[PDB]
Amino acid sequence: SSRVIVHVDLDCFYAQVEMISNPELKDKPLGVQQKYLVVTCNYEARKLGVKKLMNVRDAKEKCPQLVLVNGEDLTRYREMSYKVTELLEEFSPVVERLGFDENFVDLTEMVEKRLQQLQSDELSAVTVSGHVYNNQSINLLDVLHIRLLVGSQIAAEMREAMYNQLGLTGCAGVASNKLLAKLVSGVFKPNQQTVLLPESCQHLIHSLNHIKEIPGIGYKTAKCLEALGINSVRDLQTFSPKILEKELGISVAQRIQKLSFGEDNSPVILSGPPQSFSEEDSFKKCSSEVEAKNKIEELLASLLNRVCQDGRKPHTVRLIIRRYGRESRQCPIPSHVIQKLYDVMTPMVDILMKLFRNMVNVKMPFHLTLLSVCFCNLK
DNA sequence: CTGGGGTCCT
DNA sequence: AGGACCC
Ligand SMILES: Nc1ccn([C@H]2C[C@H](O)[C@@H](COP(=O)(O)NP(=O)(O)OP(=O)(O)O)O2)c(=O)n1
Ligand SMILES: [Mn+2]
Ligand SMILES: [Mn+2]
Ligand SMILES: [Mn+2]
Repeated sequence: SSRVIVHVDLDCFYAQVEMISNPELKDKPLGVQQKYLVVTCNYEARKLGVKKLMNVRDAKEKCPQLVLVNGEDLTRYREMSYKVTELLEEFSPVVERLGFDENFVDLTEMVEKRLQQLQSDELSAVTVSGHVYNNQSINLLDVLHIRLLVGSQIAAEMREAMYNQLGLTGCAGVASNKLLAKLVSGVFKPNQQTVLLPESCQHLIHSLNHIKEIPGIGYKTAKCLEALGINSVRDLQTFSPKILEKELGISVAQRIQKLSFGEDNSPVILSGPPQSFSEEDSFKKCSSEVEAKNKIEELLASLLNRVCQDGRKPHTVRLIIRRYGRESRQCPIPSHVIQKLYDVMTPMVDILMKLFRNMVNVKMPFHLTLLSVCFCNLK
């Protein structure tokens, strides 16, 4: 029943891409800016006190010589993201993406194949690659330890191929489920890997200082838990199941409590091709609808290129706005438009404008801060 | 001085 | 259509 899972997370991903493009940025402290947000920075900048998701002005205040590069266009990072996923799919076909810079891979089948090839003399020769969490002792007669060590070897080969083939460094964690692999992948950063033997699971889980650090417990759930006197992992572990269900629902309650024990039965799912393609534009003000129409047309031009590139056709379109708290309207895409994928621009513009005005009233003044377009329902 | 994306559930 | 979650 026991699995071997790996989780790979990339070092300062966006910054890493920018440093690959312009090597002049390699040794200077580097931040990647999106409007007023330094969304990540390289490790030289983190030495100087820059943190991820800092304000531009807090960033330059803590580090005035910070070099900033614009990262509002995700094209190059998206390309790199999928190159990493495809490389990992060479190892095992079933690879789960999380965001742009993280992948899970279920190594179980691979581990077993490698050990079936091994003879009894060399089971004694199996060595860890990288760090062992909590420097736990390895017991070579424990088959779980052996399997996780082989998993750590496969993780090292993976990171070495990402570097040799794509020039990318990242951290990996090897553990027995997705949650533990993802928690352990970050223990030694950057560009290192860690493996978690079962006896250390509780240690890893209690090393966290608040429940929001558990993937699956977000802003709102954390708030509700804090209103219940639950702040530590052990608080959640020892809390009443029944009160928890009543407060958050049965699924949320049971899942997050199991998580608080380090238990996670969820499988590694094949992410495959994207389920949707969207673009966003943020701004201080949009009040003229011919302006709004310009913004929109700008968005769609790029999305039409990308949709064409993938070679599938979307069967739904959505328009999203935020007023001076987000709202959307969607509709199907007419079949002749779909088959045309010819001037597909103009019809799509008219459709999206009709949705626009369904949501906002021009006859009245309006203040719009975010305008976004999503193409989903691909086939 | 709070981006620009994604997933699945309800 | 919105909401929760992830990065
Ligand atoms: N809220 C967020 C989180 C991440 N990102 C982008 C920028 C990051 O470089 C990239 C990966 O996210 P991340 O792993 O959380 N941080 P990053 O990889 O930059 O640094 P590490 O701490 O992982 O080395 O996604 C974002 O644009 N908005
Ligand atoms: Mn990440
Ligand atoms: Mn990362
Ligand atoms: Mn969380």
